[PDB]
Amino acid sequence: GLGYGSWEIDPKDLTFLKELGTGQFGVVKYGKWRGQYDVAIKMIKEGSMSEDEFIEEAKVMMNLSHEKLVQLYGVCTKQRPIFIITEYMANGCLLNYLREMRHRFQTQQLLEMCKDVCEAMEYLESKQFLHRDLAARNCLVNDQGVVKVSDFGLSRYVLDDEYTSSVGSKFPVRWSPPEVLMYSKFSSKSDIWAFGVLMWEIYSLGKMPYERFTNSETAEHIAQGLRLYRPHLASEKVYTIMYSCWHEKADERPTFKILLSNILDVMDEES
Ligand SMILES: *CCC(=O)N1C[C@@H]2C[C@H]1CN2c1ccc(C(N)=O)c(Oc2ccc(Oc3ccccc3)cc2)n1
Repeated sequence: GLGYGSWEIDPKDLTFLKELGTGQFGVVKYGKWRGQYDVAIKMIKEGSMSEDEFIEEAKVMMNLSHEKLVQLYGVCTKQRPIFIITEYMANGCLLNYLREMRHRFQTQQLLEMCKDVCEAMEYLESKQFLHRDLAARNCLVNDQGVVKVSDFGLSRYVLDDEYTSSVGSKFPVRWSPPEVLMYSKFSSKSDIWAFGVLMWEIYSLGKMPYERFTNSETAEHIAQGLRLYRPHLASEKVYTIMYSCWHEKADERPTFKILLSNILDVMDEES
């Protein structure tokens, strides 16, 4: 009411129920809004974020809307540091879900997870919005088994320098094309490279990419023109789609619209 804009939530309307995860970035909890509506609540650690820049960007993020993209409900900012409030995802992080061997996945279930992520990325590309850190650790799973894309654009507002340039000890070297590692050249085509590495994580049941190499050794392998090889659960046609994302020339890599068409054609033939 009085005092709050359309992007602002009053924290007095929240009830807290159970913890969901905890890290250097903060803690995440399950709760209710005005008694009845399921939410997740991310509590940002003091000193970790450029907060006034993030609040201006949240206004734009509120107007993004797609079934396969995690929905932002609003932010709490009158009491630094802030809360970020989103839709609830009961089955948690995609990386941990893939590593549970009890699920005994069929290959048709693995291809449907790839299609969910590709639809979300086609929508972001149509709005000229870059992810900048796409990976299995940044996707979530709901009560019905549907995968959605999370943490979109968030790396722009993080203050710890070990995470922010190619040299840093926490930069995503294993998800980066040659022109990022050599020159810091980010574009639509660096998100396309990262999507190919995510398909390799899904078909490998959550293995670390380049599993016997350090970050330093991975950067050298890539610059010399060498690549990941075929997971045992991927057919020849599926491997051809992930490999097309890794061309040395950025301009010869596909768009997200073309990748979606390739994935639907293989679903029809392998059905
Ligand atoms: C493998 C990663 C992992 O273990 N995580 C990610 C975070 C912390 C821990 C579990 N987890 C998590 C679980 C469930 C939810 C949920 N919605 O039910 C969740 O919710 C989030 C995630 C990210 C947020 O921040 C954000 C910023 C920008 C754009 C979108 C979202 C907010 C809530 N996290």
